[PDB]
Amino acid sequence: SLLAEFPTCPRDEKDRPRVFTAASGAWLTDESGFRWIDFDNARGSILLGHGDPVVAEAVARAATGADGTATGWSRRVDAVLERLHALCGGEVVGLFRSGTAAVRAAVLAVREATGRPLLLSAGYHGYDPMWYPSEAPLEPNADGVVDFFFDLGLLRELLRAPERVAAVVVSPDHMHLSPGWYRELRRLCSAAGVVLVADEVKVGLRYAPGLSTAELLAPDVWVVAKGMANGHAVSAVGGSRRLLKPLKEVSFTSFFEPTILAAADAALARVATGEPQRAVREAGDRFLRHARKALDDASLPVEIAGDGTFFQFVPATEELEEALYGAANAEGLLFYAGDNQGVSAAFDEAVLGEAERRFARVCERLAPYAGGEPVGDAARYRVAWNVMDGLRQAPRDREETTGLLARLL
Amino acid sequence: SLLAEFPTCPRDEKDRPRVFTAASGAWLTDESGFRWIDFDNARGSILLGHGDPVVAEAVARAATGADGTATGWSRRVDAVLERLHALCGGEVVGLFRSGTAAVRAAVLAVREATGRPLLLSAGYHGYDPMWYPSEAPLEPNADGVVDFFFDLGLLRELLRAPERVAAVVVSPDHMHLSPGWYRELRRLCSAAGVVLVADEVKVGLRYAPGLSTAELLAPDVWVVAKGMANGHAVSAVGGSRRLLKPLKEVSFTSFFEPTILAAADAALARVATGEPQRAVREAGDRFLRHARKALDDASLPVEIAGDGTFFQFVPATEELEEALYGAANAEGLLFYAGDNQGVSAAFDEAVLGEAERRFARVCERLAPYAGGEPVGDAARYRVAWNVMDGLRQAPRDREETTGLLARLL
Ligand SMILES: Cc1ncc(COP(=O)(O)O)c(CNC[C@H]2O[C@H](O[C@H]3[C@@H](O)[C@H](O[C@@H]4[C@@H](O)[C@H](N)C[C@H](N)[C@H]4O[C@H]4O[C@H](CN)[C@@H](O)[C@H](O)[C@H]4N)O[C@@H]3CO)[C@H](N)[C@@H](O)[C@@H]2O)c1O
Ligand SMILES: Cc1ncc(COP(=O)(O)O)c(CNC[C@H]2O[C@H](O[C@H]3[C@@H](O)[C@H](O[C@@H]4[C@@H](O)[C@H](N)C[C@H](N)[C@H]4O[C@H]4O[C@H](CN)[C@@H](O)[C@H](O)[C@H]4N)O[C@@H]3CO)[C@H](N)[C@@H](O)[C@@H]2O)c1O
Ligand SMILES: [Cl-]
Ligand SMILES: [Cl-]
Repeated sequence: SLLAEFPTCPRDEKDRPRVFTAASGAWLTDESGFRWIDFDNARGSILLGHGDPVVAEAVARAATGADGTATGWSRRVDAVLERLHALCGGEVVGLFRSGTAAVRAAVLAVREATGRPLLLSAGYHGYDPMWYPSEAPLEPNADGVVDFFFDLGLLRELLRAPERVAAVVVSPDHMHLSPGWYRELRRLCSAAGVVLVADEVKVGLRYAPGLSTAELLAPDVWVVAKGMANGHAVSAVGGSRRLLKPLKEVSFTSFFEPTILAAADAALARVATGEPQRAVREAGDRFLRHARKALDDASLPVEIAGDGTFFQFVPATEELEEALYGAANAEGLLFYAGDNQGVSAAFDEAVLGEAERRFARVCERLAPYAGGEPVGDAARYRVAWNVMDGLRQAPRDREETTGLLARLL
Repeated sequence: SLLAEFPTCPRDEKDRPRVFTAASGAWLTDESGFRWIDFDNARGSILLGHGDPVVAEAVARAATGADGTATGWSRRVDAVLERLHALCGGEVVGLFRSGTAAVRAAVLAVREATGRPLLLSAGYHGYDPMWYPSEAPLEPNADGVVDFFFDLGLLRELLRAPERVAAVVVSPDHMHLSPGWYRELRRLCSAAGVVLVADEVKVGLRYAPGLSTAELLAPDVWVVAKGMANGHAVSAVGGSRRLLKPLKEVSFTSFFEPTILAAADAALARVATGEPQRAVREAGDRFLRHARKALDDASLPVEIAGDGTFFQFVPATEELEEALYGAANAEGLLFYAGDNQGVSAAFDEAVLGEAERRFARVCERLAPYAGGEPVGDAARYRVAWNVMDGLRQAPRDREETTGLLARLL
């Protein structure tokens, strides 16, 4: 309890952080010697696998000073910038030290460039107080942000006075929003004359070499991070020269640190091939097939949203959800509790076989829950809110919307 | 110009970033093969030396998976937190990904905890737009910050309604402010009952194992960064549980990235001994003794402020300033232009001997400037503003103070 922060991490039944000593590909070792298969993967930022040898080699060599210095420019700066520009498009690119920092800088730049005060937001954008909730729904917070919770009806309401709106800023979820949802969001923004920022810190580079919403949203400004460096401390923003001109004022001391550049250059090279993304989808799909069959065979009322790139357990009750993760912990399957599971490209045959076996045992442990009432919508909404910080897409009217917000805020 | 940002770095006569392809110790190699002795050292964040072997081996181990995982807690988290707490004091500690992020989080936490609106600031606190200049000098900016430019007369007036003030936040400079100045700041903050935040991102851990202002200011909250990881992308905040309770809300995806943790634990272990800070002070003092003697023997009107830990050339004219850095550049002495020079612990007997030879040659190249009018106060004020973003300490009244603000802002 020296730590002033509350980091999101794997925690035990007493809410104490699990202490991990080492990791390799899909596997972790804890301080008790217990061995785990990782579906958390630093919240999906470990796309390639823990201790990736090719990234590791690049990082080790950069640490010796052999690839340039934190004092100033190296050609790896140009490499990283060019790689991102090719994958994501736009006219310019900037680099940052976290997803939180990049999305804040992006949106403040757009607010400066447009001269308009309000940001309309769906999803999570990082830890900064600028994103804290307002006094009431549909009211701006103290930093001019209004949350629309992915409800396009609420967005239309807010877009009635678009002259106030610097940008719509959206964190995609491809488990809970359809392609059609995105095209409608795009349409609404375009017709309102408002800038669209795609916060792809989580989903960027993971579904494909580039932005997951490149065509669906064709955002004016993008942000990525988790996909770009196999976990290392870098994020990126890009888009029009005009909207991002205010980023000229960004400078920070560690900008040229060569280990982070080494990791991003290495990881981005593999990302560009599309191979790790395919591997993840395929491995995760294989795991899902099996897990869905095990749950059904055991009469357990747990749906799975999403797909192999990112999936989420949707249990019929809170009690079962807790039991599910307790059983998974007991069997050494480390899931990101309540949230999305994101396998890495290190999920090979060997790993998948073991994970399949362990999950069968998870389902045995849950035998007491067999035959429970099937999953209903309240559960779907609750569980989706945990991953997206807003409302999954499904038919509603305004009164149902209000009630869901009143419940879930 | 893919890059949307304008990073601070060594730049050539066309303002293009210098490309450095390698580094070891005190030495850089540029793209053309030229070897430079580095006094910039990533703005003083390279306290140990480029490619420090022990840091680099630690980073190499951590890159392989064998020393923690990005998915969660590791023993290095504890080690880093404990070491910071021992060196800097306070009740709790938080980690962040840049000095910019750390200072913003710290001052926002105090504002939240105190419930008071205004932050009274002196010095640079990073790139975030919360520190942008107010439209009217000495009035609050859009984020509630009033810059007082290190003038304690102005601070007195701003403290006349202390109930409005969340914190005074100050970036120390030990070249341009005396101990007595710090003691007066502490006395003023204490009499107003206001919280004092020491932004030691640059100076922390570099003058001593701990805070440069530990006794002088006895700050309620501290921030450090440049001293803690030999360049790697981490910073820290610490202070009272109360004031920093709002940091519970901080979480970021790369928190457990093992290479940065291993670098911090290694660098901090060295810092705790006091040895690198002593080496730096002694090596720098030896270089200054020599440079001062060379400038004087050449009748060049250049003073040097500061000491071995951080020093700054103060030329009599802007023309001579530009010539001085042109000359240094030609001799492969890489100074942080206009700002403070911070040698590293890798400045050994051989480096120093070669630096002295090169600097003597610099003075030879500046021969046309011999006999020039000696440095005056307008030059001292202009040059100090470049390094501290406010006013060097000297006797003034309010006429002279406001005159200087109008000139230098
Ligand atoms: C699109 C996007 N944009 C920007 C960023 C920021 O990038 P970064 O700075 O590099 O981390 C991210 C970073 N992503 C990390 C995670 O962000 C969310 O997770 C958030 C949030 O959803 C989740 O919120 C929790 C909520 O799900 C639970 N129902 C209730 C819990 N109290 C609450 O916890 C969080 O909010 C509390 C507010 N009081 C706070 O006290 C908690 O400590 C805080 N963790 O906590 C996470 C932050 O730590 C996503 N669910 C996840 O898929 C994702 O992996 C991102 O996904
Ligand atoms: C106490 C403290 N607190 C927090 C931080 C932030 O930590 P970080 O996020 O890890 O970098 C730092 C980081 N420190 C970096 C530097 O901060 C200052 O440097 C600033 C500022 O003084 C300096 O300002 C320049 C000024 O000295 C020149 N006379 C004029 C020039 N236009 C101006 O340029 C900079 O600020 C402009 C202000 N709008 C901006 O437009 C320019 O693009 C920017 N380069 O630019 C630097 C930004 O990188 C100090 N002089 C230096 O000793 C120090 O190394 C810190 O020292
Ligand atoms: Cl003063
Ligand atoms: Cl001058």
